[PDB]
Amino acid sequence: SLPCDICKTVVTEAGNLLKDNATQEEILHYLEKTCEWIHDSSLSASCKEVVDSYLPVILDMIKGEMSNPGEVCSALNLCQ
Amino acid sequence: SLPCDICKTVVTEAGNLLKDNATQEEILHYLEKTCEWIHDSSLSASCKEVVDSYLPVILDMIKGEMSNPGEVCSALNLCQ
Amino acid sequence: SLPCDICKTVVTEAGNLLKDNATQEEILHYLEKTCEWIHDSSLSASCKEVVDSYLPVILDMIKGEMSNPGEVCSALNLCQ
Amino acid sequence: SLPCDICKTVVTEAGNLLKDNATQEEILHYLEKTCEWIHDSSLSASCKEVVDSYLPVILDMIKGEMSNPGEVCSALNLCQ
Repeated sequence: SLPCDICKTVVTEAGNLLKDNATQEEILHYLEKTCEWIHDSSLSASCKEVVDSYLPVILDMIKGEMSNPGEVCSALNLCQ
Repeated sequence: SLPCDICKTVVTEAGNLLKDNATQEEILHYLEKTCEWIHDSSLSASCKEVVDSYLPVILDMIKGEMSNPGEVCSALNLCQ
Repeated sequence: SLPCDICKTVVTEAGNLLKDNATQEEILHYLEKTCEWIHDSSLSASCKEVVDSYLPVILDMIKGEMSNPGEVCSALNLCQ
Repeated sequence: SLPCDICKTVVTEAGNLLKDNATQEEILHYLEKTCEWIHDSSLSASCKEVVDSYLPVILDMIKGEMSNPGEVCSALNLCQ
């Protein structure tokens, strides 16, 4: 069905952007820069450690949730 | 930037949703059913007359949108 | 849980915006002006009759559904 | 006009969502639990210390990028 096939396609491209290693690093380097919004050299360092450590895990979580589009658009009742 | 293909694709596939002659019938029948929520036999007819006449005009006007990404995807976060 | 708490809050606050009578006329004048897009003195008059009669009903129906966020976010299944 | 009035309304209420002190704590408690997605008493604690400290900073930019929808919706081609 067309609203299911489009939703599946959109979800597929969201997967393709999150797998893009340049996009993976853009968010990483962005949240690294976010840490510098507080001058604290110890907290900005600890922030960079947390960001660098958790974001690849979080991206893996979203990639694992963006896989199998049929199960995503179904949980949107856009599919059967 | 690459996410501009997303803005292009989402708009393009949504365009194919409105351009789908079958989807044009799906949206019509829901707004037709909306007319029957009032028992007035004169108003239910007049609503169907307005819906059958105006909705294709509304779809075509909105079809006039989403046609060219240059005036919609331009100057936002996904292409600039 | 947060995905439920956000959904409930968004639907509840958007509902109260739709209950704010200023929002009703904002939408109303668009559909009233929409009636002038077909040069039909009987249908453009009838269009306002359909718009002025059905839009307050439809807004009240949607306002009536957004009054209970529990049944709306359940229609997103995010609270289960 | 509705494409401008929608952006003005959405940005204003989206701002009001982040301004809600219940939403302010809910985002923390989700990200606090997010730190527990890595079973580490040393790193998850350092994450919780970072989360409680930086989340108010993140809200400030987004609130600041919502303290006037008219100047943002205009630079998105949505108003003028």
